[PDB]
Amino acid sequence: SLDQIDLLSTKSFPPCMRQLHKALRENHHLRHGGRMQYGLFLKGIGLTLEQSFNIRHSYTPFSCLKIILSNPPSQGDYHGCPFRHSDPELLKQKLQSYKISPGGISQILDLVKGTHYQVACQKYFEMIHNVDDCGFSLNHPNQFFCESQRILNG
Amino acid sequence: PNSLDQIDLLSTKSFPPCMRQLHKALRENHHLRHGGRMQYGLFLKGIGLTLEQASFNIRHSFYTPFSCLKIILSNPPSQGDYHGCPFRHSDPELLKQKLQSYKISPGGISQILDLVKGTHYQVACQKYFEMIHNVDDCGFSLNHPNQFFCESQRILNG
Ligand code: SF4
Ligand code: SF4
Repeated sequence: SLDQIDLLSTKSFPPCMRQLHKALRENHHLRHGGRMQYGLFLKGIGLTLEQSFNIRHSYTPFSCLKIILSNPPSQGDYHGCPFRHSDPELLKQKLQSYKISPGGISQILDLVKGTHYQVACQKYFEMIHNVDDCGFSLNHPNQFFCESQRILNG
Repeated sequence: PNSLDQIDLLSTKSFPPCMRQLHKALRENHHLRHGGRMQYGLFLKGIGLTLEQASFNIRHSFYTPFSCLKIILSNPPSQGDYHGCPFRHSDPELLKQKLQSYKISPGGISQILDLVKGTHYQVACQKYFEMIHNVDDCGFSLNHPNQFFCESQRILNG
């Protein structure tokens, strides 16, 4: 059942995925663009997404620069990266729904405006995971996943 | 819980030499001893998977995973054991046959060995990473088998 990963997406998914997850639950559907981003991200974590959707243990996953550059999202479309594609004022609100302190939120917000999205994600990661220095140069959402899974089951 | 051979290929692809080695032995002998269960069991947990011995199974997860230094400087392997760092705990003659078995070329085997000679086992392992991914430079400083994992997955990813 798709819902089995609610908490997993909260805790360890990137913003770009966690949104697609939230979306899928709430609209019981996804357009093309967002089926491939979240579907192949799931693949990347050893899990399959199939249609009334379900997940089961088991095609190149999407990179933060494939997401950031190609195919920006129309309305209805819930795919793309929120550091880049989200409008800032709403971005502050999403960061706010995630219980991220204003300090971080500010810092991040500076990075977005610097067009430093991946470093912003990086900052975020530090914040949800409570680490001062994350330790890895981020370029792929599957890397966000395992770099998170490490801290959690650590 | 899928079956273990379900990640038989992933171990060649993305597990370090200490984990790839524990996989073999678990699939081959059907058991592992303590230090090999813990090393291998905890590494997998670090991935978010969970090995179980009902017949061995692994599933998703939805004790602290061992560092390179933990493994290398603590709990050396007895004969009944298949754990620890290979670059550190293997005779180099056997490492040399193990590394051949994994399809690394002479130039790779040569460099790796020199490093082992210098007692630079972790860098001996970066050589392995780069060789397996056909990269000129791994990019990071290695500290954790689990970091080797994620870094590797990231290459195969793109
Ligand atoms: S940065 Fe890369 S990973 Fe972090 S959210 Fe934007 S896309 Fe997903
Ligand atoms: S170096 Fe760290 S990773 Fe490479 S083998 Fe020895 S322990 Fe496993």
